[PDB]
Amino acid sequence: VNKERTFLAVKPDGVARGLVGEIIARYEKKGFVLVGLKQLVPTKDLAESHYAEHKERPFFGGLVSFITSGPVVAMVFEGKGVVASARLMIGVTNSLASAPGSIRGDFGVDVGRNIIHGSDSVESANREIALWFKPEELLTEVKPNPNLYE
Amino acid sequence: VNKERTFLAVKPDGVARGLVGEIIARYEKKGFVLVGLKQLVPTKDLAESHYAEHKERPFFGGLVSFITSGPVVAMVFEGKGVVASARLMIGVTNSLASAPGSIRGDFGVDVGRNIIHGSDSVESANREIALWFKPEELLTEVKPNPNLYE
Amino acid sequence: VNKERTFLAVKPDGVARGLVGEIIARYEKKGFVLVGLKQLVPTKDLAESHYAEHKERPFFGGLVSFITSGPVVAMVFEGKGVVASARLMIGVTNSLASAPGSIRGDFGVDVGRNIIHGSDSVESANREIALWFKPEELLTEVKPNPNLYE
Amino acid sequence: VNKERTFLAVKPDGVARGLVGEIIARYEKKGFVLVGLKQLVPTKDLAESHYAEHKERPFFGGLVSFITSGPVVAMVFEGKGVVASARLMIGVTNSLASAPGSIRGDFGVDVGRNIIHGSDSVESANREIALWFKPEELLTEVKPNPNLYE
Amino acid sequence: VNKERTFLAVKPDGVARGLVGEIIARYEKKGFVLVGLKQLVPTKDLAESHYAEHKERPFFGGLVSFITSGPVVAMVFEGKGVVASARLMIGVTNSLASAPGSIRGDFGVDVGRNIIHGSDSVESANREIALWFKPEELLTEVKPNPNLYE
Amino acid sequence: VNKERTFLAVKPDGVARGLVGEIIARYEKKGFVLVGLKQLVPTKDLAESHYAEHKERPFFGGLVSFITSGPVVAMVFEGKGVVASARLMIGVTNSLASAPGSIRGDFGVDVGRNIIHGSDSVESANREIALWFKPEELLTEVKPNPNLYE
Repeated sequence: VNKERTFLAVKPDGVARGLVGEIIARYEKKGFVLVGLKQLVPTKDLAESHYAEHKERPFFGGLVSFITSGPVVAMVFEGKGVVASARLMIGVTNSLASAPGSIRGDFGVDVGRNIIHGSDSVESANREIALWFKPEELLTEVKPNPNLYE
Repeated sequence: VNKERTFLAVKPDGVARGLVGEIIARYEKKGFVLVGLKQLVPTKDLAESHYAEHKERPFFGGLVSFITSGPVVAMVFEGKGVVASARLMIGVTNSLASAPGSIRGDFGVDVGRNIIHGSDSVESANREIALWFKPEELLTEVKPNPNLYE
Repeated sequence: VNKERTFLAVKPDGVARGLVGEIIARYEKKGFVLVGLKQLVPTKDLAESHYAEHKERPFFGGLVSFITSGPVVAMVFEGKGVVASARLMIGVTNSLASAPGSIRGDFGVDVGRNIIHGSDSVESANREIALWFKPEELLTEVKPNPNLYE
Repeated sequence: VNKERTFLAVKPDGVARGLVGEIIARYEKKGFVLVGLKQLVPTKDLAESHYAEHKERPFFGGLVSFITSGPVVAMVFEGKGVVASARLMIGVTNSLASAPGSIRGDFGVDVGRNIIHGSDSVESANREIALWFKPEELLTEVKPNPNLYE
Repeated sequence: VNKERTFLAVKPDGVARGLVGEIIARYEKKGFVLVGLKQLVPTKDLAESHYAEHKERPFFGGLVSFITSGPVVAMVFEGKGVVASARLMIGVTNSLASAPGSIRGDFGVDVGRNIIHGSDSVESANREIALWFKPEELLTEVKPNPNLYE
Repeated sequence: VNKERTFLAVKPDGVARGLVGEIIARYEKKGFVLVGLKQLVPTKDLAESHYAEHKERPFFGGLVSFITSGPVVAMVFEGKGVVASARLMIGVTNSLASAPGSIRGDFGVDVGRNIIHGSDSVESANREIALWFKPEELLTEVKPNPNLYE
């Protein structure tokens, strides 16, 4: 169903390298509808909440430090298989091995600084969406382009 | 001084035609720093507040109706002469006469549906900025690219 | 009214320099609806018909020779003030003085080889449209994006 | 040999979403020479002819309905291994799984509405070319850029 | 005549902001032929030689300091009225007032840091060309695209 | 380590088809720092030196002939895993099979004329770098964007 939403965050390096317009534009071209969008500086607890899955790991500290070291542009897109696609569009973990055409393959070069975040599954998606956005901030009446779906 | 901020809003047609990424990207290229960003559906009073200057006019009703007829992506950019430039980048009132290269000249075709809004002066800028964004939502520590200014 | 159509032809140099996709795309972005499109090699009489206005001139011969020296991609776009805009988008006669952002200013460099043709007035438009296209070849039910016009 | 031609059609959604210029431009960049180009609304029999291979299938009806539900921009490109490449450029059947960089991966999101058609083999290519274009409509003297081939 | 050459230098900010590919590409699109290209860090005397015209001025010191504060990508393009056009493409002195579409209007924001240099006249052009490049470094057999000139 | 450099050369067809700006720009986006850049016409011995690895082969003659048949824009980029990435960005040997998004997949169509050269390994990289550039021509103080690496 085309009511699937995912959560993506242009991390501090993406924002600070001026990649915001490029990234949103890529998903708008693909056809996905922007449902929520806000630039914010993540707070310690939000970051720790977001990188929960790694809190038992050594490199969790970094995660959190960075994500809160500067503004992040958070957004939620909706469309058929959006969670799946978005990842495809974003690339692999290591920017260097991400293929040309993908967000990280085109602009990425490190793994720590890999510009963007995308929920890895529909489950992490709904956890992430609700975690960063208040229901108030999300669109309801989406209504996607009718030339997009059969 | 490069602490000048302006207010721009991608109106409903711009957002609905997928022009969001293009527009933000244009200002990021130019060098301006994104200080505030949020997609929202304007409310009657906010719209009436925003199109105040025309409330005594007949065509004020339209203004308000439209601006609230769909999501709008509001944003505030900061940089040297940002208010002046942004307008230059956006084009004239009539999209048709806006020159190629400008936002409205490239994508615009009507005047009513002219994709974007930009504060017309630094005064309307500060009124508009504070009107659409809560201080909480705006960056403080801007820190612009050092290759931008002498 | 937004039922105005104009006639544009990517001349042989434009086609041969691979400018076809760029040009059509520019008008599609602007919002104009493609009503007729066909690649053809103009014939002597069609060319002489098209450059009629100059048949009494010395440099009419050239005009005709060139326009028929290779394939030309002819097309008709429709939209509010399309005839006016299209010219604005295309640039001036001398490519060199056409401004950056315009078709000829971006890719043009000579005046003889100035990539594209655009009807100069709505009158020459209807003469040109009917001259290059058979009514069969033109769309009827245009139906332009509703986010384009108020 | 570089006299290989393929047939591609920007279906109704591609045309109606303004993807025409983008698509032609992509093949012009790659180096392929545009041999035939025309926008037309396919007719029932032409569509049924084109989707012949599926006439015994249930979902043949859809195929035909759609392809004729709006204008289609048909074109024929020629170049070394054009049939093979074009497909590579266009993407897989499911837009969602088409990779970033490909036509369907960049702009596609459904499978039914997958923007473009490309002959699947050189055989279907020649059947498709001759089916949509009259020999009159196709270039003869192609003459491709000499910096393209050894 | 189309044997006119001009001299352009992407100053340190342009190079350091990653504008090199964009700028060269813009002139290649326009049709001009790249005759000389080299990245170098200007030396005091070369810079003082280049900003000679201002040596009697107070702000000559800055000029020189900057131009040598980092690598510069120097290049010479040739084409009909190249000196005139290039300037048109580059924009005015103040990036902020340069129009959208122009190099400085699109990416520029200060006047001191205005990304690029272009000879202001054909005279300063030949002085600048010979000053930064050794004849060895410049192409001789230019041979421009035949679809560029009548 | 991010002090890895590779050597790339836009061969004669790439340069002559106006692909120079596009290619440099792609690597600048990815984040790599331009360390050396110069347009030159390779000489017989330099070409024979460069295509040494094939001198015992029949098709070595071609290699050499071509590479010296016109100007080549040589350059050296530096960054984390630059040698690996650059190849990924450039594509496979056969342009036709290179994937969309890659340099050769987007603009390439033959194998002989495949636009660009990239050192195939870090070893061939250092041999190639030193072979085409004099140490004088290469940057020392690279200093890459701090938003690129962790």
